[PDB]
Amino acid sequence: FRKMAFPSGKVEGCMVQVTCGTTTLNGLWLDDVVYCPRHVICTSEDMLNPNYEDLLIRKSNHNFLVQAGNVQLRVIGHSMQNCVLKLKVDTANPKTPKYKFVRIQPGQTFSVLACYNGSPSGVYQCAMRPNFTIKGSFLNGSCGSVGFNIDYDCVSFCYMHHMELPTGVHAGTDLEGNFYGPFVDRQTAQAAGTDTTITVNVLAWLYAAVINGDRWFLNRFTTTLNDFNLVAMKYNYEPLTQDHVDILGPLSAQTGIAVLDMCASLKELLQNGMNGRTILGSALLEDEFTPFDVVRQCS
Amino acid sequence: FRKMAFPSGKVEGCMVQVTCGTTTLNGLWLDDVVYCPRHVICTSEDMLNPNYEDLLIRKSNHNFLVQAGNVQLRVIGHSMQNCVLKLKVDTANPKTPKYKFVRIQPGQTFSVLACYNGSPSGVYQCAMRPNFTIKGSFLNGSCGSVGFNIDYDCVSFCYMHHMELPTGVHAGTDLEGNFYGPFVDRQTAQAAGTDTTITVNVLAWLYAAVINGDRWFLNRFTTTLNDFNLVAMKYNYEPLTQDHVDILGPLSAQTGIAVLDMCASLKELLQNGMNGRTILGSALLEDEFTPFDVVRQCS
Ligand SMILES: *[C@@H](O)[C@H](C[C@@H]1CCNC1=O)NC(=O)[C@H](CC(C)C)NC(=O)O[C@H]1CC[C@H](CCC)CC1
Ligand SMILES: *[C@@H](O)[C@H](C[C@@H]1CCNC1=O)NC(=O)[C@H](CC(C)C)NC(=O)O[C@H]1CC[C@H](CCC)CC1
Repeated sequence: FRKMAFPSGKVEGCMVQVTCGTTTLNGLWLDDVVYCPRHVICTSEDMLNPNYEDLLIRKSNHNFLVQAGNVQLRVIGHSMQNCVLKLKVDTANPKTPKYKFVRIQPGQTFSVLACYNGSPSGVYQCAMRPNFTIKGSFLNGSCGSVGFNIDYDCVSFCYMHHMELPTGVHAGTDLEGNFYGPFVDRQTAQAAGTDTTITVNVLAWLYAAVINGDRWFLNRFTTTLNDFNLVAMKYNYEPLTQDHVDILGPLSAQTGIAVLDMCASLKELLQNGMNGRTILGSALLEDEFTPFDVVRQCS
Repeated sequence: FRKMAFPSGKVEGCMVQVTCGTTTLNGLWLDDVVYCPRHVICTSEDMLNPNYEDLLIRKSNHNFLVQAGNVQLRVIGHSMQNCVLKLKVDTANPKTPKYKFVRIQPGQTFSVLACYNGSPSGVYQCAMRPNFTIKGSFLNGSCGSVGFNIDYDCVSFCYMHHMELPTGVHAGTDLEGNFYGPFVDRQTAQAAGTDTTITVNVLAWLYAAVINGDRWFLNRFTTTLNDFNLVAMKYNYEPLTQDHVDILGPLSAQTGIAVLDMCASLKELLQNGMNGRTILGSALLEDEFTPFDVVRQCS
């Protein structure tokens, strides 16, 4: 049982390079539109307190250099939507996959295709944390890299990368340019607030551990939803709801372990730690696998 | 800092479905050859003790059904090379990337494109362990999935998946069909022997931790190569050689931390554990990042 990303080929064919002045970052080319972070128009001496409307007024279509491999694309229109720029180009991407834009919920996962200069470097799996940050791996030049899910043949884009927070975690927008969380695109230290653990995902992962033979943490206790949550609150775990219980139903069925029994085991793990033991090769409780992720990987 | 796989698009275009009888698994289609595990010719009542030469003699070209999406490929020749079958087909793969076959060394990493029925399901990063197993995520139907590295435009294929061992780890071949390690393709419980920790990779990861602000494990001690190795041997760590020291040179330079100083810190971690603390979000010492991986991800 592994942290697995979606195959990235459909997205690789959409990445381009966008340059305004000496600033370069990544854009996403779908149909005849290229989407990228609006701070591509900033110089280094703009990023502390940018007035994006005023900065963009000085820019014309020909100030945006868009490159797909050896080919320069011709920009024929531009507009700003929230924190993203949309550059209309004279060529529809022949590699455009079936796609949609979605705004994902906290607790859900997605794959990131980290890119530099329009070129894919690697792919990994992330969760949108309750506090609307992600724990990525991003360097200068990585903005405009995107997060996505694949649903059959269809790519659902849910994230575009914009910035780092003081804790080393990351923040960005949906593909309409609206940040996840309270963040703004300027070069200041910003607060994400308490991060809470995604309880339903921890339980999914404990189920995955059982499926994979690792079963030492199970016990002879059970609990109630209200009583577990008294312990969840204590550890900054999200409260568990009945909807979560029913989402875990299939995993509970495949293992024959009642959800509230697994909850009792989680309580003991939370209160007693792992006593140097491990679960699926980890000495920490993992919360970046959804139930759907766990079902996907054990089928 | 994240476990990151290579972008998988160039490999996605090479995966096909291979069916012999009711057995189906994955094949790799490059030029006019499809490569797949030879046990595609086995029935369930063959896999305990297969005589592959005798089984293959009963098979003709038209007994191999090869499907790339909606398209059936026509098999015009077949031969067995070690534990792989080579099916010559009447169509060269138009998506064949620049590629080569390499036999990778223990301690090196590669990306796995896990596939079922010829269709990519997900991508993750693995290491070839010292004992020539890998810790993958593979289900029935996953054989013929491949591991690879990408070097510029060129895909280096290094692994094809064949089996599970009793410890839940995995074993397979290079693309010439030669197993890594002592394993054979038959459905028996087989021994991998003691797994040792890839010391140079643990040090690379400790350097990555320093680069990423996490520095509590550093100390005021140093050591010698011989004296550390006395402690490496104890914990089933690979001995550190001067070649490893020089491989770590660049990371040592970027951090200004002498390799033998980092070794002294590792010794303390090995002898004292992590006292409930964490390193790059892990409560265990990670050994599946090479120095090159760490350089790649911090650039
Ligand atoms: C992409 O352009 C880039 C991505 C980050 C660079 C370092 N890692 C990243 O994730 N974004 C920025 O540089 C961004 C530009 C803004 C105008 C949107 N600025 C940014 O992330 O500034 C951060 C740097 C770290 C700092 C930490 C304080 C302790 C907070 C501001
Ligand atoms: C692909 O065909 C498949 C992959 C494995 C299935 C389960 N997980 C895998 O990695 N290979 C096999 O089924 C393989 C066929 C052989 C003829 C090569 N057999 C196999 O892996 O048998 C294993 C199953 C587990 C068992 C554990 C003993 C405690 C040892 C034999």
